[PDB]
Amino acid sequence: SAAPARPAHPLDPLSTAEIKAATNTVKSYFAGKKISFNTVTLREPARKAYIQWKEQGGPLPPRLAYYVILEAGKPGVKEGLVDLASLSVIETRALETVQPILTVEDLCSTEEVIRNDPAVIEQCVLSGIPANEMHKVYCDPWTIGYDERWGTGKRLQQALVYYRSDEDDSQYSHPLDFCPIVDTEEKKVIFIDIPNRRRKVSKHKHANFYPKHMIEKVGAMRPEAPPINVTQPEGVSFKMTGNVMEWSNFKFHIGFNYREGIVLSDVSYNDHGNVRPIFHRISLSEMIVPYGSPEFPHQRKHALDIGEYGAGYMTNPLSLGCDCKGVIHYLDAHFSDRAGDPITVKNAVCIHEEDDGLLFKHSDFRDNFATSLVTRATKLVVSQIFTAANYEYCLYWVFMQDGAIRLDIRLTGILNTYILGDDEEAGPWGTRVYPNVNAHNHQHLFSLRIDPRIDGDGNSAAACDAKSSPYPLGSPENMYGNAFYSEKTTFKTVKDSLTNYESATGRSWDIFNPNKVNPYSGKPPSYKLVSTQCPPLLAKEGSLVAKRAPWASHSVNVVPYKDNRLYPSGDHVPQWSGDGVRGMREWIGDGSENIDNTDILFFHTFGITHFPAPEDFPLMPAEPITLMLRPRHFFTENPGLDIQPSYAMTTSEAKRAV
Amino acid sequence: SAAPARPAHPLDPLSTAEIKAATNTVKSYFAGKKISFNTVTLREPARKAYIQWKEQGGPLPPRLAYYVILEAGKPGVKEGLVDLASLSVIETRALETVQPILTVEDLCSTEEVIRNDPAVIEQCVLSGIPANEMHKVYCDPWTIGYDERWGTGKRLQQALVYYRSDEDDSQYSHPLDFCPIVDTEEKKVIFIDIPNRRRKVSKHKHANFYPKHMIEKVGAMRPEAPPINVTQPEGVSFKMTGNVMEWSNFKFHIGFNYREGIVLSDVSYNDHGNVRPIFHRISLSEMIVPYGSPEFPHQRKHALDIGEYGAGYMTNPLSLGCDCKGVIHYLDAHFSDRAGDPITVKNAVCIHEEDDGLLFKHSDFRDNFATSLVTRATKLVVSQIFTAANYEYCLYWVFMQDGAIRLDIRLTGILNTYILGDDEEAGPWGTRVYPNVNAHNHQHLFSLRIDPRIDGDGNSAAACDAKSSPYPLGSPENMYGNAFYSEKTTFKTVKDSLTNYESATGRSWDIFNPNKVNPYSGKPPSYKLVSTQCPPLLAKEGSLVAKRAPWASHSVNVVPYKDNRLYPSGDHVPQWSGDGVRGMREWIGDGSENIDNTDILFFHTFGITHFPAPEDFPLMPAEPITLMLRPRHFFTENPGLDIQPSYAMTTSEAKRAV
Ligand SMILES: [Cu+2]
Ligand SMILES: [Cu+2]
Repeated sequence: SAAPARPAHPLDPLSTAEIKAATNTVKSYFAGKKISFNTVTLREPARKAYIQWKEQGGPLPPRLAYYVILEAGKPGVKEGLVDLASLSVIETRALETVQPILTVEDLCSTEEVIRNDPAVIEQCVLSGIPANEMHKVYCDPWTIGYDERWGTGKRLQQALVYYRSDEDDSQYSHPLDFCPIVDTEEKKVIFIDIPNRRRKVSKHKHANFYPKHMIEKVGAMRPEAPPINVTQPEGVSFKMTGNVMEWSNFKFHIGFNYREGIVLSDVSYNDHGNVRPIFHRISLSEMIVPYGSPEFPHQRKHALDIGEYGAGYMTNPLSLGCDCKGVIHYLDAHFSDRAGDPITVKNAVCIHEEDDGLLFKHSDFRDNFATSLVTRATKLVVSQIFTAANYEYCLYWVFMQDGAIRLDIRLTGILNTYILGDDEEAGPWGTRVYPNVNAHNHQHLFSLRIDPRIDGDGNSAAACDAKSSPYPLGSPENMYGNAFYSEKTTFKTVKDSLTNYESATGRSWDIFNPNKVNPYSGKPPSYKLVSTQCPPLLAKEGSLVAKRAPWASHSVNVVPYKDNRLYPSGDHVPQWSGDGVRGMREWIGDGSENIDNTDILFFHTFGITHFPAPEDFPLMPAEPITLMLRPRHFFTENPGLDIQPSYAMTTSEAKRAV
Repeated sequence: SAAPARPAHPLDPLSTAEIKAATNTVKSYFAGKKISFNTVTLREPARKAYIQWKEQGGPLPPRLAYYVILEAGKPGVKEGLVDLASLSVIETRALETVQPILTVEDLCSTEEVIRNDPAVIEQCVLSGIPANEMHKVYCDPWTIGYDERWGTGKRLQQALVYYRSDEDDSQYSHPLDFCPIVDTEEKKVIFIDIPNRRRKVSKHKHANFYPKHMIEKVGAMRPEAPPINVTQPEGVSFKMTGNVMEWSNFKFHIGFNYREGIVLSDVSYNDHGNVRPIFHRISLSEMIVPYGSPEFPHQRKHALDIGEYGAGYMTNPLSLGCDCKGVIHYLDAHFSDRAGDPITVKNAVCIHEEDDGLLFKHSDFRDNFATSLVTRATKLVVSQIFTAANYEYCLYWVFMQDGAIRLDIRLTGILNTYILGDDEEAGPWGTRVYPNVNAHNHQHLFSLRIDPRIDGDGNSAAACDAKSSPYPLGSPENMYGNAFYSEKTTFKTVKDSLTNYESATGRSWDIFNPNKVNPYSGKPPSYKLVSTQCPPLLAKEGSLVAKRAPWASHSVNVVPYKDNRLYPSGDHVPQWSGDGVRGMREWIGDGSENIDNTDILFFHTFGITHFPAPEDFPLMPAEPITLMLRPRHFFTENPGLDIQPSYAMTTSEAKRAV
């Protein structure tokens, strides 16, 4: 658009018209050059500018698009900003020594390259696939991640190769032994990693999971179960105005981008007319999935899924009534493809409300529980599912009627697999999940990025450790040895914040406003992070994994806010060695900057360590991960008590029923 | 009675006729004595006798009732066994130095005692309540728990006293400062603990939570939300035959008793015709809720809710339609009252199946996720809710279609509160949640009791710790420093098993059959305990809490099986000092007995540490606790793949749809 209609809300994602305006603007600025588009996305307003606009009648922030382009024959990328109202490029630079995120188009192009490459064909034949069956060879073409033979000097993928006997097979039972290295932009194989011990393609049957396969494998499918139907005959209780949600006193903006997927902003709670801010922004900002086999070339498997592929780019169009059950409001996602044209993923986000059991209950034993009050809970769910080659990550942002917010994740999909010889032991680094199939050990780690405003600006964070009293059993201070308390360590400088979950203290963390006080308890209003799926990073200090994901070696990292501190392994993740002051390493600095009562960013590392078993193959049952942020000392009483009970009978009423 | 009709199944709880036959048998044996009934319950068959009967065409185990009685003018209790087929006492003994669980009748009787006691009246008056308002004074009459002034020589309750301005008030905003001590059997106050600092009754309004109260307090209730309706128009997929459940290949017996509440037995999975045992029995066997204020008499707050009141005794009659939503199968519970007559709690257990989101999913990026399979999960839920004076514990046993079993607990109800002076500081041992109300710190700890038979008899247990390779970064064995593995420590003797959850290793525990092997992975079939809500016991070694709950000081305790090893703080819990070799302390012994490849009992300590906040008051929002037991190396592939997908499109089908 010329200029584009500006959005309803400054945090709305770029419309398809805005995306096209941005790419036309960039094409014109680079006229006479052959360029392609890697990223065209909203450059969100500065936090100050946004808050000022929202709450102080301030300036309208300009509507800006951030782009990343490649140019034929030039190394690295160029990036910059387009001002949409004037259709001009206002910032631009060349970054010749980085590589960018891999788009779906980029994942889709590698198969034709390797199928037609003579050296790859030769390895296929050595592996036992005839030269004329190349259409049966497939690959998951990961970023090379990091290989010290090339650095960032070419843009590279590593084709993890597999074989299908029929196109409807699940290929993951038949990995091949070798790994071609592909120059993404030149479209050619530059190298093939070949193991010292060769293992030829498995001769077993594929391990398949569609109904036609299972009928052959186990005799029959189970009959259809009788349905469980879920209806909202009088509609839903939430209200959307564009991307702005209001539900059970919560209000917030639902955003979305190519990289983070869902981005929740401007989150507040309406406390009987007093609208109290909670978070300025919350999202997942990066991931790392480090594998645990030391043998070459498997050190290159440590995918930073968000930075290297994108939870937006990889997001699934969710299916009419299957992925999301019940009455659903959907949002579409819009990106640019390599030619500069907008592409849409329909039904990328689903939004709906679901039963969530009991909110609270109490009954009196005195009349045999006749005196009783029970109130049911409803939750609001904002969700997407993304597919990073083999993996499926189901992400659910959950708002609850006690004022808590939960992130739930379910891992499913398929294990990454490598070939195993008939006599080869997989342990200790993997598991034989099927004949000739080694599924290597790995971790899934996530970096949750919280930009808080607990009851307003000026916040701090703290570790909370349960501790026995230091006074011994038998002392006047602790006669019976039962005394215990919560030790709160307020983080003063960045260094103080660098903390891990500790089972020995049941560690939680507070994000609080030290400028306010709860009139009952005397404590600051807070949201408490309750999170126990917090694995140590197993890779060693100084390892490639530890270097490329500096955020992952602590459960909690707290840094001063600054604009554009979104991505903790840096802006351009693929093929960075992990050497340099960028991302979280930059933001931590020398550890000395103040983080007490200021504008802060709280980054939480959480996830699981996965030791594969046969139950996970050929397709894996959902594995749950959760964390919760809970109001503590935020309210002066339970915020849900004005919700009509499902059943309520008082002591006097019970006497009147006789 | 009598001889009563035998049950459908040896593990069925005693019917009302069996309870009556038992009490008539005992009344007759003790003819001419004045006795009352504390417990009349099934004495479950020995494990060997049961398995032999079930699987080896063995002897029918005799139908037995375990009883506990008091006799007027005699200290402690008598207990024994009645053989129901012959209406006779076959075992009997006098235990003069123990006290037994408190029943609902026992709770209910105390208020009349303290309201009419001249010394209590006097303290109420000194506290600001006129002598003629005693009908407004209430108490939660806990067991004394343990007080070294009386031991077990009298049966004693401590009346935690509160004031209500109107019968419909929630009394917990108005605790009084003193604690009467009552002889349960003599029905008299024998002492009153009076604090050095007196604190008169609060003059504030009660902190109330029924709708008529909230309308006064916040102006109005929220309007009724539009409904979410759940129906199963073609019925449910599970099938009950008496107490025996079959659902999604699982089969098990649903039992129930006065103490543990729900007991799940004889749990097996049907693996395409091969019916494989998993557990012989699983239940919650004890609890402890230790409070963290060292000031006298608050050391006496550390309720062992299961052993001292009972999760069956205290269980709520459920909804119908409110506590449990949807299509429900209910079981009733039956007990004996003090006169020997059966009592019934209707709808004590609810059984139903609910949607549980996605079971699994995978799509191929190659055709933009057109090639896709999605299967929804159903869970089966077996639940109860019990109320122990102020607390509500909602217990959900959940069976899942990937073969996992979960226990989910939600804590709600009301904080236990003590009085706080106008100028008194509650911290560090509690929180001021309302004016003049101190809610003390406490933990809620639970002992899950698992009697396993993973794929048959002969089991072991182990800790599994994730560990970096011992070889350093840069070595030939760990060049890039990423290698990691699961270290499995098999417990050989009892002492080896005494282990805590460790965040540093993401500790899980395996219960496995070392006599079998998975044909793919080479590992033993196992169920893995995945449990991270595992607080350390904060009370010190040698404390009254640590002594009375020996199980609580480790996350995991594994001991040899023997008959009647149910209750880890002993058979008769109230007023035990914690000195002596009984319960878990007895079963552990000197630590040296074998627990490798034998019949074992695996006791798991889990729960939360609760630092109250005003969000919890006057009624508390549900707080979740969970643990899971997952099949690992049990199956040779994902067990749910024969369940019909909600959506499935193969690659060939996608291409044919154009
Ligand atoms: Cu995994
Ligand atoms: Cu509690």
